[PDB]
Amino acid sequence: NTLQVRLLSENARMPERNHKTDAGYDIFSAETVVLEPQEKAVIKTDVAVSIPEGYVGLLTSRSGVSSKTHLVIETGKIDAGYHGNLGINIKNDAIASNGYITPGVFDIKGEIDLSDAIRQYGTYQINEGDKLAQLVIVPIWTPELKQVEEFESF
Amino acid sequence: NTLQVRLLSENARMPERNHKTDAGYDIFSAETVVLEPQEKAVIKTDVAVSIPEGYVGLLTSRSGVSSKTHLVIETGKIDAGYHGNLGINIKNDAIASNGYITPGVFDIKGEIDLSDAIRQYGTYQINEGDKLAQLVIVPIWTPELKQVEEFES
Amino acid sequence: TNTLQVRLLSENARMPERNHKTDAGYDIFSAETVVLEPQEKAVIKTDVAVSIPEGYVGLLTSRSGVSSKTHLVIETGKIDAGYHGNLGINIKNDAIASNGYITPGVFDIKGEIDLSDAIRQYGTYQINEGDKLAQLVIVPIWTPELKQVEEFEF
Ligand SMILES: O=c1ccn([C@H]2C[C@H](O)[C@@H](COP(=O)(O)NP(=O)(O)OP(=O)(O)O)O2)c(=O)[nH]1
Ligand SMILES: O=c1ccn([C@H]2C[C@H](O)[C@@H](COP(=O)(O)NP(=O)(O)OP(=O)(O)O)O2)c(=O)[nH]1
Ligand SMILES: O=c1ccn([C@H]2C[C@H](O)[C@@H](COP(=O)(O)NP(=O)(O)OP(=O)(O)O)O2)c(=O)[nH]1
Ligand SMILES: [Mg+2]
Ligand SMILES: [Mg+2]
Ligand SMILES: [Mg+2]
Ligand SMILES: [Mg+2]
Repeated sequence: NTLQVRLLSENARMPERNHKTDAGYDIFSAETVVLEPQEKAVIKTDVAVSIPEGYVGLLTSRSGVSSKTHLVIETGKIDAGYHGNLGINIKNDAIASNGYITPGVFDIKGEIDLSDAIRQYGTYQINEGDKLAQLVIVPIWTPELKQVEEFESF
Repeated sequence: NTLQVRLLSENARMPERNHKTDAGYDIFSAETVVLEPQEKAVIKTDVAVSIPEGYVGLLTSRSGVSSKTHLVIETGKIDAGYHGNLGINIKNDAIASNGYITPGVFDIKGEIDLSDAIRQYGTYQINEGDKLAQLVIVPIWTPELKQVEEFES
Repeated sequence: TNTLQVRLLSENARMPERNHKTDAGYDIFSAETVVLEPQEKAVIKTDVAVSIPEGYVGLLTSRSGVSSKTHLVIETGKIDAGYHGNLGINIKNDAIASNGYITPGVFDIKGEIDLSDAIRQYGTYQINEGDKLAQLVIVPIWTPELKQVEEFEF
């Protein structure tokens, strides 16, 4: 079938499936943001999708970013009616450096880049264009609810 | 079809689909509990559901709570036929204030309320009735496993 | 089919197991003994490969016991159709560092204290070969061609 995608700015990029049978469409950052230990942000994708009713999108981590960095993405449940900007819900869960500073910053590959500041160690720079998350779409069941006193069939 | 729900106490609320085409059902806390930085708890819903065979429940965060507070909910996999009280598996992942106390507490909206004690900064109070989590029901594939020496299709 | 092929990569490997015929997932066992101290991160090998067919994704995910009773945080892995690699449990010990308090026991994945081979920092876990650390839940996926549109039709 087809999934409609709107790009909402010049900074947006069509999501992308790595191989032909891969679960997820890789999702790209539309923003450049510095995120220091213990900091939280919603990173904009500048992408809207129209998931049909009877499916849910799971906006979720990539295992390389996840395993190799302190960047923790809380999986977002994207409803069928939602035509807004998909935001990536992120925390840098590194423990604070208590003021050790260094001239480099980490990127989402776990490598060190040149920065515009001498920044606290454990700080990441997410750059516009970074392949930061993925979007997996799964069918759902959304029945009517019946309150009962008894069910019937850690 | 229909999903059966049992309210297990007077503090239990029915799960709630917010908007017409929402994936899941919002789940309320049946307890009032303080959760200071780095603390963990299973928050009782006092609700049981009966997910049919062929499905799993995902008992998961709401994006507002998740993004605006330090309350981290670990997604629960709710098996068909689990008829127990659904527990919300939660951590306050704020780093401890090292002794700094404030007369307010945070709630799940990110906002400050009067509290019963002067409490460590970064503490949340979860109140009975708070819309804390959500439940999304997905079909599953549950095959027999075959051990193979080599993969063959 | 209603068959999933599974390939054990070593003698430290254990066949995944369903807990009841009503359970969503297959319990997945550690193939390695690893110590994980507060704030540390690792990918725990299972020495299991699976062949998830096209149209599905595996979700390599926490068990509620381990998760609620310990500081071991497992980031849910999205296991693609046709990935025949070693399944890796992406794990962090998210306890805050005990700053040099050491004790003769270590924690296990059940929240209990075991004798260990070193006097280690308090909050450290020992994950043992054969521990039932995660589960795998397999769900159908929707993988449509994306259509970029100008307008659709928290
Ligand atoms: O990580 C996320 C999560 C959600 N979203 C969007 C899509 C989703 O359909 C919408 C609402 O998700 P939640 O229901 O998880 N948030 P909450 O329940 O706090 O807000 P609302 O009152 O709108 O349902 O927010 C994101 O862009 N990224
Ligand atoms: O966040 C959760 C997760 C699970 N549960 C319930 C429903 C689920 O069917 C049940 C078991 O889930 P797991 O299989 O993840 N727990 P574990 O494997 O530790 O226990 P068991 O041996 O009972 O399967 O616990 C919750 O109430 N909240
Ligand atoms: O926790 C995990 C996650 C993934 N995996 C495997 C299975 C999956 O099919 C593969 C890649 O998953 P991602 O797409 O999340 N990783 P990434 O996007 O960083 O790498 P790739 O470039 O391989 O897509 O790694 C694990 O063994 N454990
Ligand atoms: Mg990938
Ligand atoms: Mg909602
Ligand atoms: Mg289990
Ligand atoms: Mg933490």
